[PDB]
Amino acid sequence: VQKIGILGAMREEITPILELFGVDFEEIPLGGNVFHKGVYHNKEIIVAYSKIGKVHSTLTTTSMILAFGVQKVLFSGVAGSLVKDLKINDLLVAIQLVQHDVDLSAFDHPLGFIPESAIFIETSESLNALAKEVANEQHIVLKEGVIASGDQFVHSKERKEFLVSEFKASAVEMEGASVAFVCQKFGVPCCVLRSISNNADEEANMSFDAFLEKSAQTSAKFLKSMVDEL
Amino acid sequence: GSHMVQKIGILGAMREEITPILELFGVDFEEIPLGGNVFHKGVYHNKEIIVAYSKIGKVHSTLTTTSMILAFGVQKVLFSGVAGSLVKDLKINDLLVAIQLVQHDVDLSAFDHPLGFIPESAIFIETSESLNALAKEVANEQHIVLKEGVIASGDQFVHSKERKEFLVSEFKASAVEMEGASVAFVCQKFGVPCCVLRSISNNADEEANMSFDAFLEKSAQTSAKFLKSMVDEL
Ligand SMILES: CSC[C@H]1O[C@@H](n2cnc3c(N)ncnc32)[C@H](O)[C@@H]1O
Ligand SMILES: CSC[C@H]1O[C@@H](n2cnc3c(N)ncnc32)[C@H](O)[C@@H]1O
Repeated sequence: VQKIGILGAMREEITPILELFGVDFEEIPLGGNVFHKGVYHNKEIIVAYSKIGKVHSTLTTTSMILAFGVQKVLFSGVAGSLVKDLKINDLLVAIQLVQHDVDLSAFDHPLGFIPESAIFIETSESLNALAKEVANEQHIVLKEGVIASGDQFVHSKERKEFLVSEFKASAVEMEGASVAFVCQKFGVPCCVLRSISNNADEEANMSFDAFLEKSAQTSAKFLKSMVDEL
Repeated sequence: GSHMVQKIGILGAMREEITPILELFGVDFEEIPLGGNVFHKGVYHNKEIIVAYSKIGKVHSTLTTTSMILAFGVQKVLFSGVAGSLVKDLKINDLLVAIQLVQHDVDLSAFDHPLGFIPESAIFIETSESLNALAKEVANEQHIVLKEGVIASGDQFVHSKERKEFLVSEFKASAVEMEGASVAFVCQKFGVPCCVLRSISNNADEEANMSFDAFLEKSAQTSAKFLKSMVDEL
């Protein structure tokens, strides 16, 4: 039987996913997270929000894999735009992710890099193609790009520019790279989707609040459409 | 069940921090690969010991600790390795036990959260009072000086006056490193007692890279020797 993990960082990112799938869920508490286990179209789905940031999201991903045996992980949630052509409510699949706050430059390493790892983490080529196929099939605009993930909420042009020049990222968030990383370590196909809710600038906290619902819904509905195709 | 053979997890971040541990215990270890890590499993004084280095940084250490707990059933986690000093009385080679830890690079202040704070969590993470007390007893017994304090963890190697100043100011931390808070965090989430031990290898300032390289093996040995002394009492 197929087992799919479905992740958000915040409760508001998973509420619409629980509603849209519509089925009964069993709540299973583990490691401070609540996993919702259900059956949908023959597939077992396990849904949780990690809580914000890289440690919470690493922990939740690793639990989904080791404790619930998921064979794929789909992540949905909101992000800040780093570049002028990514506008509020746009949807983006991350083709590669980076931990933008990693700095071992004292030992001559480039920013983002840790020994025994890589700067850019890859997501699943087959699931990214599925995302593209579903967006096409539905006439949805789906952007692709690099997402930078770090443990700060980015709200300044100074940091925005650094992210774009250093890592060529298009959007910034606090969980994608860690979720993708954990899945690579365990050989689990991963897809990370984000909807834009802010421009990661002085006004980002206001915009984040005004568009959280609409942006979380946009990302949630697309994830469901992918699962309908798996 | 607490009546079963006890399983202890012992963690470092780099291979050099666990090489002396495997040697000090001196028993046969089976190597088990999982999640990009190698776990070394042995039996020592009628307890099962599971030893691994996570690789550097918060993501690597969160994943490895979650594996030790979930895949290996550890019931206590002890962490040993090296750290940078933030205070004058913590000198190269000195031992520190972390009473609390903080993720010093967490910043959601755009929403007026205090630095280090994440919604639905807390700034400071606690470790095991009983294990910390055993460390203090073991230090006394073995004659070693053992400092107690706050450890700040983040995903940057700190090597500046200005960053050390901020860590002292904001968090009153005594040392800095890249894994402790994430290990203690995962342990607290699963209800597993955790002790974080560090030996100083550098002063977290402009020459920190050179001092780190010079003292990695010696400081890792000091921390490993102390961790073994702890296990010999459990
Ligand atoms: C309340 S902290 C921000 C949350 O939304 C995502 N996010 C949205 N916009 C941004 C931004 N500008 N910088 C960092 N994270 C963001 C993050 O992944 C985190 O879960
Ligand atoms: C090589 S990156 C530094 C490694 O040693 C620890 N460490 C020692 N000194 C420091 C320092 N000054 N800043 C950050 N981490 C340090 C960290 O936990 C990490 O595994």
